[PDB]
Amino acid sequence: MVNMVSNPGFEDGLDSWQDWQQDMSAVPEAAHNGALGLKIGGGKAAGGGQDIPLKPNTTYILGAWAKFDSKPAGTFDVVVQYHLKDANNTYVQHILNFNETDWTYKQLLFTTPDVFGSTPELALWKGDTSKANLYVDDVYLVEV
Ligand SMILES: OC[C@H]1O[C@@H](O[C@H]2[C@H](O)[C@H](O)[C@H](O[C@H]3[C@H](O)[C@H](O)[C@H](O[C@H]4[C@H](O)[C@H](O)[C@H](O[C@H]5[C@H](O)[C@H](O)[C@@H](O)O[C@@H]5CO)O[C@@H]4CO)O[C@@H]3CO)O[C@@H]2CO)[C@@H](O)[C@@H](O)[C@@H]1O
Ligand SMILES: [Ca+2]
Repeated sequence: MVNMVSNPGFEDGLDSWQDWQQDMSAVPEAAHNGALGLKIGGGKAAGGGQDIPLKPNTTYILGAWAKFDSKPAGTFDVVVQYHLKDANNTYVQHILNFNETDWTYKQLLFTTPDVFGSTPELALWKGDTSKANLYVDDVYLVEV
């Protein structure tokens, strides 16, 4: 069994993760497992992610642990996103939504198309604009 996500538990800090809004830190307060987790700071929409080459016609599971440290207004989303390879490059997003203030695990299943329009991206997107900080850890993307 292989997790496609690089540094999936943030145990190597922010290695392999893009920081899009300069609002990410690998800290112990955000750890669900191991010593570190990802904190996305509250107050503005922010996130990060990584490119993950996926196999065509393949079924995957996407899962993650998350919690906000205070009640949020919006959500924190764990997303696999890519274009289909057709005349339109239709955009598809497989989305997990979190708004819980206790550590919560969520997972989904998806099957990739025969051809990709773009390289799949794993996005950790804290669209919430409340003061709440977001903790995320142990992100899984696994072929089943
Ligand atoms: O900033 C410099 C770097 O930017 C990089 O590009 C980033 C960009 O900055 C931004 O962070 C962007 O963030 C997007 C997320 O990646 C993701 O695609 C997200 O998708 C959202 C939808 O927008 C929408 O909100 C959707 O709502 C759903 C709910 O989730 C739910 O299902 C239900 O309520 O229905 C709703 C729809 O009605 O949720 C999606 C999942 O979160 O949108 C974000 C934009 O707001 O990501 C870019 C990377 O992809 C790079 O360009 C980099 O090079 C720069 O350095
Ligand atoms: Ca961890």
